[PDB]
Amino acid sequence: VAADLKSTQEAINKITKNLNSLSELEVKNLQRLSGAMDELHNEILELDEKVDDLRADTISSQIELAVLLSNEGIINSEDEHLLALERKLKKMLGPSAVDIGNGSFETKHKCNQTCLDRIAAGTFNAGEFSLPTFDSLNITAA
Amino acid sequence: VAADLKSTQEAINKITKNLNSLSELEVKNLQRLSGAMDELHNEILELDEKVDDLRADTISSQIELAVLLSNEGIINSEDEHLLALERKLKKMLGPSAVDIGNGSFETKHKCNQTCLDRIAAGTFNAGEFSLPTFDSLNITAA
Amino acid sequence: VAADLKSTQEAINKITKNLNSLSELEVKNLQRLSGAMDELHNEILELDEKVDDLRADTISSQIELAVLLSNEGIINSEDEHLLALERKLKKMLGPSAVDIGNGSFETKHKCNQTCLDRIAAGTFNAGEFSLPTFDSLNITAA
Repeated sequence: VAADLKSTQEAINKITKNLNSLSELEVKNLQRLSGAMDELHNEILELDEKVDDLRADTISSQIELAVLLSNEGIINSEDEHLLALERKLKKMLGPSAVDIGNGSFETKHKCNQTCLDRIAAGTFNAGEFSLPTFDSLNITAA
Repeated sequence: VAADLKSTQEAINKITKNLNSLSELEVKNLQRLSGAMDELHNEILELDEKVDDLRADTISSQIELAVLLSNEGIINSEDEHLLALERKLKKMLGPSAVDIGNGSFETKHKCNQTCLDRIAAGTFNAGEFSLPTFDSLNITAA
Repeated sequence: VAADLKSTQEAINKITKNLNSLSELEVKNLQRLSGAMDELHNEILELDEKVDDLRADTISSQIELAVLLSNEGIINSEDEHLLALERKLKKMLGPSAVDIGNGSFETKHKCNQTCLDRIAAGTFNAGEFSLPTFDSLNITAA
């Protein structure tokens, strides 16, 4: 038995439409994954900045304690070791602008809001992904 | 020449089955990528916690050295600068519960096991992804 | 009306070819996403190492200030508290090899180049993903 023309035509039309449908749904899945990837990326950059600023915090304050100690004038025997330590600390300062040691001073800061908002308590969409399955058309004989 | 009905029917059935097969394999690929995404996410959260706890460690101990210094009574000229430094340090404490400065004290801690296990020496599945390709059926004339 | 054999054959051939095309394009999309995933992973490992080395930096220098303070001999009343603090600090040292406290000393370091190059100013490919859509063939009657 032969196959009806129109029938077969509509069948193949349905398969092509199924293919395009699956294709566009697939690009949507890719774009969702992509969005999540970008989120991860932002969280990482912000965490890095957080680490920089912690470096600046702790090293800055250690420097201030060292300077204060010099100024008091009670480090006599170990004064050279103190100077050297101050040198090391300045050498360990965060990758940013920071004011002189002598006395007190501010330091680096580069990460706000999402820095503390992206990673700390941030709802992360999991991975429920689906794609359609399709039925075949019954091509009827002419 | 016309096309055999049954033949064409089985052909289209095979194409639809190929399409569903590819579809379900594709969702599996998406779910694997998704799993890896979640892993990255966990590693990031744990690293963040690690940074918090380091902040608490270093700032806590700097505070203790400052308090000890006050208690010794040898900071006379720079005593106000010392108080101020203690204020700054308390202001820099990690985002968590920490006991009074005077004397010694504990501090923040929020990240165990995988915190040191997820990122430090953790086998990360790479990206070997594949999908099937399919053959066309020879539709035989009636 | 019946459907021409050859015509239908070429139609189904085109649909199968469309399916294989979409399939291979899809694996390419997966491999691109996978590459980006690996990048994120590397950035994370490097950030972790960065955190380790900051720990070593700050804790090492706090230890040195404590030792210097002992050596000066001006911590008399609080000398036990100082010893204890040194113990705590050594207990907080980074997960790596570090030389004795007394005097000065070096410490942990495990992350170079990309450690400061991967996350700090690194162009991250976004998510422009596409897949083809296909046309259906007009099967002509015999």
